Amino acid sequence: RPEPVQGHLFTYYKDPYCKIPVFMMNMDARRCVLWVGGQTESLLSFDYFTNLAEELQGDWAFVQVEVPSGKIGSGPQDHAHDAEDVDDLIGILLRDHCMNEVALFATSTGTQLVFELLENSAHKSSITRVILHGVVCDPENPLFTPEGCAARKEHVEKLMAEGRGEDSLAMLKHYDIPITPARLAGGGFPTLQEAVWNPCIRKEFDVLRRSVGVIKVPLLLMLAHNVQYKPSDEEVGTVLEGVRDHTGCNRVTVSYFNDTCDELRRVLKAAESEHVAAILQFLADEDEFRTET
Amino acid sequence: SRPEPVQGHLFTYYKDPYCKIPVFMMNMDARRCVLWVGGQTESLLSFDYFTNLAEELQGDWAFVQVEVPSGKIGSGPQDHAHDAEDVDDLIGILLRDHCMNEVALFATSTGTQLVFELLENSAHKSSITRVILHGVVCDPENPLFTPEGCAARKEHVEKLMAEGRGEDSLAMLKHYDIPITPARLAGGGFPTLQEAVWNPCIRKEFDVLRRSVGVIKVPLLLMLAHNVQYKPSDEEVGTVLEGVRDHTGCNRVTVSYFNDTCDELRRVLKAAESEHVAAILQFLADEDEFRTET
Repeated sequence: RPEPVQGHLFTYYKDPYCKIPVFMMNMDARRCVLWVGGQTESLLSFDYFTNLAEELQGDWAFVQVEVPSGKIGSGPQDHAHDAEDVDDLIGILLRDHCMNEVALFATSTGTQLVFELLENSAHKSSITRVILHGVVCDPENPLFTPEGCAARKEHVEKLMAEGRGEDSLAMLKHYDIPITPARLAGGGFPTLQEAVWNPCIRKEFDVLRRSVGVIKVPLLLMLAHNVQYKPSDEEVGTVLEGVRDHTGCNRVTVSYFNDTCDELRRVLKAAESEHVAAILQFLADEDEFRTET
Repeated sequence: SRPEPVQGHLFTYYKDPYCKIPVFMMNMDARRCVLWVGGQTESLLSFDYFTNLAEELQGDWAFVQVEVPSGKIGSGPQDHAHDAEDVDDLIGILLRDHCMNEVALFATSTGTQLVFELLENSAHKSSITRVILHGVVCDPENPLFTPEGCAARKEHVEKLMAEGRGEDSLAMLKHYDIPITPARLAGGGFPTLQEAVWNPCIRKEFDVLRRSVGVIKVPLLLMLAHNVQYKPSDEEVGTVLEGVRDHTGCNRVTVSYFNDTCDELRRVLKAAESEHVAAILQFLADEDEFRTET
């Protein structure tokens, strides 16, 4: 278990009954990795973040924000309004905190905010990289079957109709990762399951245009799954090709990690060393492909 | 005008292998700490003045902040006894792992619910040497706090809990003012100083006070605010002072009023920043003096 890590804490105002805390490490750098996560993820959600930040020390800063919609009484806020809040932070970092570029790093349902931001951000030229982590399952899982997707859409529309958009427990048979109906109701792509895995295996190319297509800068996908699910080599090839051919940058990396996951697509224990090495090397390799000039 | 980023140390402790609880510590060179817990919608550094507080305390008390687990989606949803328990686990960690020799517990908003529960059941009661509680109060005859509105809210919560709607704070909007989950109301206790102090003192319900301020066996600062439209009489202020003094489990209780700007839903819009800092510092200082004799 990590020792307490030093850094700087501030909040910025959403409305004036909602302050959003931001924890910044190693700001002596001229640029930052900005992490946003799932609704049930906390600052330092992954213990390896302390190691990540420290390895990045001198090269990249490490900044963490807690998603407003992870908190009781946020609205309840959808993915577009949370993305809006993260965009205002990105602006604060660029303008007030000497950051020249940002690598967006999203885990779990944080990846929904990133796709939303990448097509609508006021700061697109400053978001130079994207890192996305996700736990994937079989598309034939009843959750992600055509019927499963339709029943969830309907269920969410009814919950919103009853004014029950903040009750993640009302969502427990129609989805796996904890999520509010309100985050589901706005659209977009909750996780890499909807953004990458399902559309690549089913060859849904117009869906992929809406997701990875909007990413016009280097992309790292970090994929995990519960031991039970054994993606075919074919499926791994289809996903690699589907992502490369349809991302808006040609520089995509797709890596697989030995994270321990439950049967509901949450990481219990990350492959510590693997995550840190894949991130350091992705940032350093894209540092080389750019300085090619 | 708002605070620069503040330096401190961040860690998390496991509540369970899915929820980790962040804790932000400042100025741990001291050998004791003020520990803050708040309402479910209150974030780390909820009050801008906490930066100034921690600064003024530096060298004397550390300043530690935890986010209430039930403030997060996916918490259970957790009632007040379990939140309290999680806070008690942090107190234990601070005592053994961070050379904290005493803890001043500081709660704002519905965080106060946890403090009363803590103080009666803590494994660490000997190390909790001061309590500071802040609340916004309204007229008890407000339709939320009349005998009937209490019964109506009590019933409404029972109904939601039976539906499995314990996490749905939006379902509580007509039956309570401050944002709160049904699950937090359902376990009982005293959500805020309205229920713990104001209502029972004005209504001379002194048995209730034994369960609230009666469990507090160390010096207590009560920090009271109200919206400008509420004008408590001298008599009612007197009855509240009398009730707290006669029924707290320790004679060293201070009851102070603050010129906080509050809306009509018992939320602080702007703390009287200088008043809060000064009252907290003077309370901590005066109680050190009292204890040193002899």
